[PDB]
Amino acid sequence: TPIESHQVEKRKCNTATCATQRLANFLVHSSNNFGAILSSTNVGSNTYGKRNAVEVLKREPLNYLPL
Repeated sequence: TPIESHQVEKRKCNTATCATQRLANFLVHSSNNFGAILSSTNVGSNTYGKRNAVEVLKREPLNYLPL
């Protein structure tokens, strides 16, 4: 196959790809806020108990046994 040309034509940040990388940087930058906010989940948003995943698992052993 022929070598790719060195022609480039960038464009304004209109594609979701641009934001995709923008939010990624903000994530590691807002870590403190994330932990601090989640820590106060007791405010009422504590209905995300991940430990429940294991509770239901044992409750439904079928998922483990052949279907």
